[PDB]
Amino acid sequence: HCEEHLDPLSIYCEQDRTLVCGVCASLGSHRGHRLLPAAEAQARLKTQLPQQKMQLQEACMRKEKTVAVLEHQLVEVEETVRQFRGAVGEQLGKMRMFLAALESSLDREAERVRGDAGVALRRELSSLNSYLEQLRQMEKVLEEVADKPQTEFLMKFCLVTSRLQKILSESPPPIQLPVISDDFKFQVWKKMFRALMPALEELTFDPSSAHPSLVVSSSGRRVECSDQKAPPAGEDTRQFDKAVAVVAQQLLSQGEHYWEVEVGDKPRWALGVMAADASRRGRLHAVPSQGLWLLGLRDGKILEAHVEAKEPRALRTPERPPARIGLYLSFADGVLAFYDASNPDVLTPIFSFHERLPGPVYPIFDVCWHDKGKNAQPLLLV
Amino acid sequence: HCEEHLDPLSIYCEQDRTLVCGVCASLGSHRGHRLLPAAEAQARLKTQLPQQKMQLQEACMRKEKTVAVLEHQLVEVEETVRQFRGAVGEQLGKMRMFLAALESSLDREAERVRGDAGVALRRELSSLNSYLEQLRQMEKVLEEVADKPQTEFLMKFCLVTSRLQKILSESPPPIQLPVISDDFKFQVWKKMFRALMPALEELTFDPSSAHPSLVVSSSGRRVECSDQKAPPAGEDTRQFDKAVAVVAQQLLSQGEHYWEVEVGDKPRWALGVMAADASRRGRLHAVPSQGLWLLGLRDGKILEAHVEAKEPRALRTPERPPARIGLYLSFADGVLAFYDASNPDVLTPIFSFHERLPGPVYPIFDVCWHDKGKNAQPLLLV
Ligand SMILES: [Zn+2]
Ligand SMILES: [Zn+2]
Ligand SMILES: [Zn+2]
Ligand SMILES: [Zn+2]
Repeated sequence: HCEEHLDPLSIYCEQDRTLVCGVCASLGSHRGHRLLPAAEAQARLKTQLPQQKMQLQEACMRKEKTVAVLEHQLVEVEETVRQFRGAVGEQLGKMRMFLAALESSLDREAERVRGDAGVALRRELSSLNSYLEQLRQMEKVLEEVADKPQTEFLMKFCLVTSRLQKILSESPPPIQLPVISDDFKFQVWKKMFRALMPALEELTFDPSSAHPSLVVSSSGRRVECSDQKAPPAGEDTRQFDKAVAVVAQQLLSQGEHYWEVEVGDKPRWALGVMAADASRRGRLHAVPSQGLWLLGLRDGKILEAHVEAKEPRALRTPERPPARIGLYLSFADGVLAFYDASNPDVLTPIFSFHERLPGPVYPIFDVCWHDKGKNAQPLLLV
Repeated sequence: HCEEHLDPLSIYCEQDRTLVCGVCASLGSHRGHRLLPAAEAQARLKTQLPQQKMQLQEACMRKEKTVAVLEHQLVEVEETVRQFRGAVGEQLGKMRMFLAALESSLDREAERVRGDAGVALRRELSSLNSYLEQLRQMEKVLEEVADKPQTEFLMKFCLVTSRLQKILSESPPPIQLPVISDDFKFQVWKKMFRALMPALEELTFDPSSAHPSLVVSSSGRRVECSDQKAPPAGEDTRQFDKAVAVVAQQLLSQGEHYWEVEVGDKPRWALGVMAADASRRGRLHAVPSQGLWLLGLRDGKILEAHVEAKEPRALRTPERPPARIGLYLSFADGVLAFYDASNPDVLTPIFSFHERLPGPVYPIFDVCWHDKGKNAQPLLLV
């Protein structure tokens, strides 16, 4: 069955992977090569089948896992796509809607003022029309009196003479016009930069860490400072001895939150933002690298900002002392907002940390000591 | 006909303003009073009518003119109402639509990105599906290989094994995922302060007052400096002798307008406001009382704004040399806007005078002399 040597090729030449016969395995192209039988050949096929099966199935598992991961990250990618589509719509919604609603409100206010003015002026026109009607009727009666029967025409003059003089003595009585201008666009856009702020939030205090220097009352809504007496401190798990302070109960140190408060002008102090990575005792110069950022104020006009560095920083004096501060917190890009809005309709920023040190802070604040009662400004909500 | 003296009442008692008769004027209530003949009384009526006619008609004129003036201011009130509603709509449209156009552009960008990601991963998954189909088809030879004649089943293994190994080995390696974040506040405010721009303006030069030292070309939009020579040419109203400068022909001192310009790197210069109602001769002795305010910079970094007074005012020293400036003009309150936009999507303000000086200005600006060729930088528009 060799077709040239007539032996059924029944020997494997593992040196040459060749099916061979007597002469084919003895000489020719396989003069000194290896010879294997066909029963051992089938046996070795049966022996090497399982590992090749396992290789096939493991490659299939690899590619199946790859496809599954590709489609899973596809659904996650489109989940992010749709979610940010909806979030973008949300942002537009808030801002655009607020602006449009306020504009419609101003439109109805102007319409109401115009309607009131129109009603008043229509009443005035009705009064003057009644005056004119009286004039016309009395003058036609005057024409009659002039050209009516002789004797009584000679008589009747004095009534109308006196009435004319008296109604001339009846003197008719002898304004609020706020029209727009071109600066309104610009100042309204300034007010929109103010209006970037969102709505109110959940507001409750927590007087737990109150060192006996300040005072909190009104169901934990009103907080101010005074000097009742001078008792030493008292400590709890996270309280302090010399660094008087007070916290708020809400603690959601991720995502974004916001609200506004007022402080005003206070004689002298230093305060800032606090994280657990540093010391908490005394009025020492704390290193903001360990989560204690400082900023001191005197004269309601002079601010020195203890830098993320060695010594304090100077701040250029503003054109007006500050009045009110709004706070906004988020942690995706070190989002920290603490800005002054002297009136709640205007806004210019102050500063921010452009470096990204997360340093999870704790909501807790305090102002420096009274020093004979010069440091008593309050705070509330809403 | 007296009913008490039986005399037809024919005497007026002007002493008692009483129409009486003969006996009534002789005795009774007018025993020694004044007497009028009553024929002359009818004559007095006919004679004295016209002046009282004029008085009553003047009262009617007062009423009519008062009503006319009130109604004229009424029509002006409703004209203002409708017109400022329309103007409010004009602003609303401009700003809101502009911003919406940008967000829609971002929407198309997001849709295209989603499509591109889908296309790439669809191509890869289709290739992998073809791979898996090939794997299954090649594995299907299982039945024949297991139960077919001995010899060829012993033989045919090698090249199919090698092809399987190659197609398993050729795995292509691959995240570019720009989803929104919380820095949206800062970057979106940058781009919204960019989108604040109203439309462009008509900008063309006028080389009539060009002192022959520098050169302007590119259809009167590009301007630069060189020194062929410096001869003082024939001079006109707004030409110069040593303080080289050149003006523009356009003068539209009404409405509101805006445009963009570039500055680049220049050694030292000065700028402010100049009007044609004052001098233009020599080294520009500018009178800030007449709307010619000066403000000087040197070293490319230091600017001081000279008021018409003893101490000029300081500007906090900036962090960066200027790149590009945008200008905006309006005439309701001396509205002057000059802000730095290094790239057209970023913007930083400088300052402004809140006072209202109409002061019809002349459009012209200029830099100091070449001074060793350091001041030979060109300028164009956007
Ligand atoms: Zn043979
Ligand atoms: Zn061989
Ligand atoms: Zn009588
Ligand atoms: Zn009398």
